[PDB]
Amino acid sequence: MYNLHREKIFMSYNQNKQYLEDNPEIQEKIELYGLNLLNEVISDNEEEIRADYNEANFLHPFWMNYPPLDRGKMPKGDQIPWIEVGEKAVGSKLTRLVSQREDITVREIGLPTGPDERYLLTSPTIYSLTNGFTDSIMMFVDIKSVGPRDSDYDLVLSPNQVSGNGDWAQLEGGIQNNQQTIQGPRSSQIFLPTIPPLYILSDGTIAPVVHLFIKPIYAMRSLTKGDTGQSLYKIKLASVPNGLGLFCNPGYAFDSAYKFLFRPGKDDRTKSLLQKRVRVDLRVLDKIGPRVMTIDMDK
Amino acid sequence: MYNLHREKIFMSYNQNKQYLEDNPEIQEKIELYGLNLLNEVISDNEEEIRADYNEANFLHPFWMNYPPLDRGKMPKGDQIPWIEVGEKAVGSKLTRLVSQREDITVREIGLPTGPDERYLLTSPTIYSLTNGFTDSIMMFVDIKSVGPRDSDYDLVLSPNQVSGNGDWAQLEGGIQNNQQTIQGPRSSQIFLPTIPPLYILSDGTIAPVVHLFIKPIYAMRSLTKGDTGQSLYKIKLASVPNGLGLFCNPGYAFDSAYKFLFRPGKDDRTKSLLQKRVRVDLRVLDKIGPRVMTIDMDK
DNA sequence: ATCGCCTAATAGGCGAT
DNA sequence: ATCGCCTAATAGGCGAT
Ligand SMILES: [Ca+2]
Ligand SMILES: [Ca+2]
Ligand SMILES: [Ca+2]
Ligand SMILES: [Ca+2]
Ligand SMILES: [Ca+2]
Ligand SMILES: [Ca+2]
Ligand SMILES: [Ca+2]
Ligand SMILES: [Ca+2]
Repeated sequence: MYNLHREKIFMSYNQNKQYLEDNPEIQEKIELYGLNLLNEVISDNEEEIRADYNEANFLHPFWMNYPPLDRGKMPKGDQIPWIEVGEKAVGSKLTRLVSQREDITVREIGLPTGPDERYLLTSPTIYSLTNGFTDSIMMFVDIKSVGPRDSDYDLVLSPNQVSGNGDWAQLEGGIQNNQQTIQGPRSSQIFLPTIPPLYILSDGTIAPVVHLFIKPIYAMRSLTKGDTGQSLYKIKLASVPNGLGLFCNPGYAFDSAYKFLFRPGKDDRTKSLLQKRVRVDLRVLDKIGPRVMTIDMDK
Repeated sequence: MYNLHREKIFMSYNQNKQYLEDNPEIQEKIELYGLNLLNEVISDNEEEIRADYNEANFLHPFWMNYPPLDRGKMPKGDQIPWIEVGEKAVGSKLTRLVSQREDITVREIGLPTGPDERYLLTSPTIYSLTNGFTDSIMMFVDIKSVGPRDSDYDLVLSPNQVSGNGDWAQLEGGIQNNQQTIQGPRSSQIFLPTIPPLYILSDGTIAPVVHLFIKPIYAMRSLTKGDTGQSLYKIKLASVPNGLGLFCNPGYAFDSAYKFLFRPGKDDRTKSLLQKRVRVDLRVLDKIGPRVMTIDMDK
């Protein structure tokens, strides 16, 4: 199966990736389109999102005796691992609501690695936006929840959540991304993205990758004497440029105007030097364009 | 938030769980309804499921240099960890298709633990089926993929994927399941389900839990000289009774007619004695009713 | 057939500096 | 503020018996 459509994918990928790389504005258009599409959907279904999210706390009796156990160094002991509440009540719910949009068609293309949510989003809006280049994009959305004890202004991303330059030299070969040296104010690390900047499906469909991050932020009610629960406080939305934009054109990752866009992640010295996660600073990403947004969900 | 609707949930849960327990046929009806609903949907969208699944192999060049690394004891070295392909192309796709059914409404109720897919499925069909008892159920669906080198006739389930008796003695307390001693032909282990047999939402909604397992089975093409890829071969569907049916009425877990329905799982002697996974033998589960089905997807 | 040996990959709370 | 210390929970391939 590996070789059946390989030549056609190879030829199309290389011709199309060059075009994308030389015309960064097209990718930026569809990336902002994806971002604003999530913002719209969260806005149009705010009560539902908050209700199904916060419902986890009301269902407390059903899981109180079997909560996810604490993990990490020195847990304070008053928080409940809230990872899956944001993943389902926010992340999965959004995937369904996006597909219910009148003009949008969703296709779950099989891939062995990647973010929480992945799907080919096809729509006539993308066709005009890209002036006929394509009518589809590969949505790569990952939910990153935090409480009042972690930073609400960063993103810690795994290699499988970032795309690179994706050179594909020879046919019998494949896409390869260059290692990147992340230099922060005090430390540095290597970061190697594993995702290609775009995909070409076996039927010739051109699917530039659009990386979106949804960051639900909960409040710890217990921080207030005798109150209980971890309620939906806000949701940050962030668009991270695909690999061509980050490392090729306009090369945001190397622009002095945006120093420390990337910084060392949370992986410890026991992790493989090539699988370490990287941080993206939302305060800097906020300067390269209308890439970040905050929605108040505490109402 | 923990106490705001607690009394109402408590009162309703206990009255409703007693009714469910004493009328096992209602739960069996909705459980078989959920099973047959997935069978219908897989059947009505077979080309799409197989196409988006198998597409992962055609996209080989895009991930060949960054495949999920091998894990476990003595990997042969010719297989690619295929976990996420089945999760998305089959599991996530089904959740969307079920919600697109005319008469079905889906709600992603937040929960901190549980299976791959979870959602409140509401429909008038459930209302007549349960003769007015309720119009909703909590779908608990987990995707379990296997290749030609693991058994296509079992399921290895985590505590968070099985419900128990769910006694809830006192209000300020919560649901609790009894530990179960799993006795297999050569070994034995404890198994402690963490999920309640039903949920009551803060608005009084009665949501009996319906546990469904989707088992995509891929073929290893490479097992045939020079061919490549891991293609969709079959999909097994299995309905596992909720906790009331397993351990209370009719108590399938303790019925001599179904010896070894459950058996020790895959967790090693280094795992907490209370978090060990348990196996469910599909060949036995197949005897307690029309709980198991096989769909040929290799066409 | 039984069953458990064995490890990749994801996640974010929280302290140390 | 920076950044990495630290561990729960999920998963199924495959050998050992
Ligand atoms: Ca605690
Ligand atoms: Ca639509
Ligand atoms: Ca994830
Ligand atoms: Ca995530
Ligand atoms: Ca290999
Ligand atoms: Ca519907
Ligand atoms: Ca899972
Ligand atoms: Ca699963």
